[PDB]
Amino acid sequence: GNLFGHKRWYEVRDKKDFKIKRKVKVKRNYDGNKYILNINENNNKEKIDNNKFIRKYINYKKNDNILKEFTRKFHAGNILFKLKGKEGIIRIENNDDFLETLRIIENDELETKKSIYEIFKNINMSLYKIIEKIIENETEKVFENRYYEEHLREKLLKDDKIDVILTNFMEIREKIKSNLEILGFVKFYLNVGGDKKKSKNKKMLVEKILNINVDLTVEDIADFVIKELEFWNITKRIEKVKKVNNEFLEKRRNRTYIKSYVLLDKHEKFKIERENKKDKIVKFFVENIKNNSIKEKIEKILAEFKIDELIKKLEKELKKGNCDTEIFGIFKKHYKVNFDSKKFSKKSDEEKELYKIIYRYLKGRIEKILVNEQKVRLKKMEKIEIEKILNESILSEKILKRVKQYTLEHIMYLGKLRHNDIDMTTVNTDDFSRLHAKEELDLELITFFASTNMELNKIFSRENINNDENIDFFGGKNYVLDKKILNSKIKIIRDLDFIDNKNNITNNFIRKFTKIGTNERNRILHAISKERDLQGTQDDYNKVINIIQNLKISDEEVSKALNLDVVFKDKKNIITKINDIKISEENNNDIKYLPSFSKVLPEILNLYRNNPKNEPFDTIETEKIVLNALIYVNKELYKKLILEDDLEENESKNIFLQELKKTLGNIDEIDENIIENYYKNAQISASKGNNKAIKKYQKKVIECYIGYLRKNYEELFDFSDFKMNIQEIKKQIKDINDNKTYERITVKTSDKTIVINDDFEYIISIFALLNSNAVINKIRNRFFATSVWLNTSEYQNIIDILDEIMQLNTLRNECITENWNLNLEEFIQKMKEIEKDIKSKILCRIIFNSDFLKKYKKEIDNLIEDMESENENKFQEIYYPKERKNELYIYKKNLFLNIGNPNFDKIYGLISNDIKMADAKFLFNIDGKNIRKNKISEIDAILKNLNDKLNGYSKEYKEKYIKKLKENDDFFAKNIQNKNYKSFEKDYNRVSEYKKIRDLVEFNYLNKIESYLIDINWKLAIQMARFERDMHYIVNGLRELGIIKLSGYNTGISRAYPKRNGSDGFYTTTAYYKFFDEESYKKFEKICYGFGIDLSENSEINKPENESIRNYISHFYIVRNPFADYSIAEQIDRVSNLLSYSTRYNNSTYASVFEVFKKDVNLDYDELKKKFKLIGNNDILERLMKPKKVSVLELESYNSDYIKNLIIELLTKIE
RNA sequence: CACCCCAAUAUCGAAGGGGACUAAAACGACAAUCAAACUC
Repeated sequence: GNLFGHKRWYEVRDKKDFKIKRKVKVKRNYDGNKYILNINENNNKEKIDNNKFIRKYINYKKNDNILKEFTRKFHAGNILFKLKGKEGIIRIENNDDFLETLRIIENDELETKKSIYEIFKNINMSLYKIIEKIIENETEKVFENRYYEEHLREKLLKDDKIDVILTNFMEIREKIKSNLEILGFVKFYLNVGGDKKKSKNKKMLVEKILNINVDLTVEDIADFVIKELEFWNITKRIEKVKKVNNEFLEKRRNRTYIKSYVLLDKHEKFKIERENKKDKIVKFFVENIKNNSIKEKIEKILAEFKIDELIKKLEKELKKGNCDTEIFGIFKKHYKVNFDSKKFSKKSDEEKELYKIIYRYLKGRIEKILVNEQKVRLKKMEKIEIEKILNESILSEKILKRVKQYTLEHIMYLGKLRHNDIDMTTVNTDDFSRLHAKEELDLELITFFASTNMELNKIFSRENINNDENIDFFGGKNYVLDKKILNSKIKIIRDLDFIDNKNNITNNFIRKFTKIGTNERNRILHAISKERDLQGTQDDYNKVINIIQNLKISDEEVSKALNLDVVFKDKKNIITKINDIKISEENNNDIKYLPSFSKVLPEILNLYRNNPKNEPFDTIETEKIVLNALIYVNKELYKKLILEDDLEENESKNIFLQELKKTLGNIDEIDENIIENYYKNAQISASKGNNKAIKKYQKKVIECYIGYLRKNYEELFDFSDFKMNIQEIKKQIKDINDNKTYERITVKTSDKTIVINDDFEYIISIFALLNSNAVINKIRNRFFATSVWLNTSEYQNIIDILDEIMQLNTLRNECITENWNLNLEEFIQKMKEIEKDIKSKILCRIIFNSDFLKKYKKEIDNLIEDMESENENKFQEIYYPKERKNELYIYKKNLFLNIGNPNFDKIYGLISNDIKMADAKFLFNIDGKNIRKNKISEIDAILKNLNDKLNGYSKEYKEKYIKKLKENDDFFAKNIQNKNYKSFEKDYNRVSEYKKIRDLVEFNYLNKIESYLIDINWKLAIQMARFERDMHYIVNGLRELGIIKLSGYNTGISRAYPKRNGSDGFYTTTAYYKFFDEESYKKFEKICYGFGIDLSENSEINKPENESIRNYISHFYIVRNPFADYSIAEQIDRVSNLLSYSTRYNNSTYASVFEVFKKDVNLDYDELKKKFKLIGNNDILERLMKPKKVSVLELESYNSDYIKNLIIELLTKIE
């Protein structure tokens, strides 16, 4: 359980009626110099006396609440059935059941039910008694355990009258099962039931009772009993506190508790302690590790421990069959006999700690087995043996590594304090948390700097023939343009004044951009700290060019009517109503907390289809052309409804936000800024390990917005009249070019006010302008997440900026591809573009590139071209008209977009052949055309209900009910349709077969693959950045204790460690810190090597160019050059080792990566917890990933095998 | 194979507990298996 958690165990009397006892969650809060205890409820935040509190905790922990509690909530005849009477007697057994006792229907005859009524009571009464006796047992044996609920369960199951109850239930079931429709209606009814307050737990056990299609096992009933028993907090564990003999030792006991539980923590211990004792042990340890004196120092003490008897000593109890805390005794007892005593011995403090470290480590292994034994008894862990959890050889290796971690953490903790400059006297928990927040932002920012350097490398390359090596623009100067520049870049680069006319490099780029970028890169890295600092470099004129650049990208609204208002010309009327909404640009600050429109989109989609009235969608065109216009309007309506300012005094209507704040808050108390507090509370929950915290809050906001859409904008989805077209195509064309009739309906399009206030906002916005939307997204949301966590408004501007640069990026991509192009006469367009070698026509064609178009045509042609006589209609109307062939090219946007993309040719392989095979039934079959319109959804609708019906039921139950549904066709028929299951299964694979092909032919796989490359490389990027940060901690820590000597700072060197590039004085030249003499560095490098960090070239980090893991990842060569030289797996291995200096990071890498694929494979998390190298051997290894399931059911996904293998290829491919 | 931390502690019913303070998770532009009795 928990104190200072969600369990409410602490008890405070209710204010309205003093007698009533109300239960509260209580917490620790730092008051300034010390922790204090506050109650932690929205209603109450009162301080708690430490002394009152500790006693209550101890009192709470031993209280025999349970018997009074079980009776207080329950009595026979209210325990389940609520079959009760007694003529004014509240609870009793056996007596006094009052036995044999808008439309009203009374009928004759149903004699039998009276027979079953009694059956109810024989049921409920037996149950109450069964429990009472067990609670009545004694100690109890049952509730004195840590896994008490399970013991209760085994006792409940075993050798009890419960089995008769199953028989009674079955008997009740049998009469209902066949004989009377009424019997079922009634049999269910005598359950409370529906109204007051009831526990989902009960409803499901009812739902199993009222169902004869599913079997009922005695297990289902027992499980209900404990769950009901917990549900009402009747059942708790009885744990006796340490025994004490008089008040003076009781006083001492309660004081160390208050220390252990309320008073101290990592920081608090550090502050009080302890005349320099800790530093000495760590100093003691570092030397011993360097010496190699250590292993035998541990290896000997381990034997003092005498493990083998302990393994024997432990084994004996486990067979005793409790599977509990008694294990710690056998351990506690064993230590007492083998070890002192007190006489042995007066020993060095450093020596003593190895005993504590060893002791408490092995006490951690005693938890390993105990956790396992519970984890083997239920389902499968499974069946691991002590024998090789204690493994004196394995233990020796593990124990050593825990000693280096201890020694390491302390060094780093001091360094972290040092490098930041937090005062060692006031360190507290509150400061450390807000330091985490930025530390997280800092890792992201640096990675951001490192992608923009990757982008800059492509645009810019060294003048000399000699070096093809990376250019570190920041932290660095006679650059010359790269040979392979996109020419998309020059326009941005030219605009920025980075490039002089003729493409020669600008003066400004050297001071304005590079100088600022580096100083800014170093404020992040060096915890600077200061004025920031440029009085300084950068000016509004310099800045204004940036603002003007952002403004230029946006297409005007008038242009962005290629979503055909033909659609809306019905129906003109809603559009004026929306523009007519008045909003204020204040930004409110509520808006930040609401979901992205991307979240709400699907429901908006969902409703329009869900709405009954709308007609079937013709081909498509139309649906693509109807939804898209609708989505964009909804996207801009989502925003206007949020920014709407308060309505004028005579409107009945509620502004959307006001309805939302009213829904989330209780009635009559609607005076609050509750939106923010829900997000902030939901963000904290997520922090403490509730991953649904933020989705659950989101979907509320959505539900409420979807409501608001239905109530005020119903017509926008109400489309009684529509046509499949061409008539629409005609409509757009007939409409198009009636230039004299220029005017088209348009959405408001807002207005733009970009402003820059610092040099920092301007390097970032520039950087934003330089790399992909996927990347700017990651650091945007990190700007967001920090601002909320720290409750600052520093970053709000750059967010708005970064938002704008993005909405402009993805709208420009709306206009140009569909409208400016595609020309559709590609050989012609290439000569139309080559002739070319705000506005939409028109110039945005800059993005259009001749080489790319040629490539696009060529790759499509490869797909189209027939081999031999064998030719094809297939791919018709997908890539070509219709008619025919080369005359026109269809715009498969997914293919056209990107093709950046050094990767693309490499990435495309393993898609490219597979594209050719797929038949187009898209097209191809009326069945194929049919599958989309009626049926992709038909299944989704069917799976949905099944999921909803199922949820919260056990896997064991779901499994049979599911088998029963497969097995009995008549049972299956109700839900959903096309009974039986066999028929459904075939429609499922049918859609499963539509979606497989569809994904290849629009090349959805490029998107998935291109995403995998950036995420994986991005997290791996974070991680080298963490390592770099750590070295600063290691140096600072090593220095703060007097174990290393530094005479200087080489400011303007980012890195904390030096190269052997030298030749001499490299140590005081290479690194940010300055070392006194080789000895200093020679000692440093050695202490480091002790922890698994190899600082002597060439050691992974220092291999000359792109040979170090560091350089390969940090220069982003998994997105730009995949598969060259090294397997992605090879490299995932090689970082997972570079970080092996700190157990904290164990399988940090592996986990990090495979969650990039969580969505499209079925990760075995158990097997991701074990040790492994993917890269070497371990062919068997994935394994790590299993094919995806859904329908729960667990039906194989439309692309389960293909995607999972696609990934496998991706990682391993090494050519 | 998570990791760190909490005593009078080498060891003492810590057989307890803390952890935005630490990784992982989460978040992420465009984009899915998980009081009682009376009132209904």
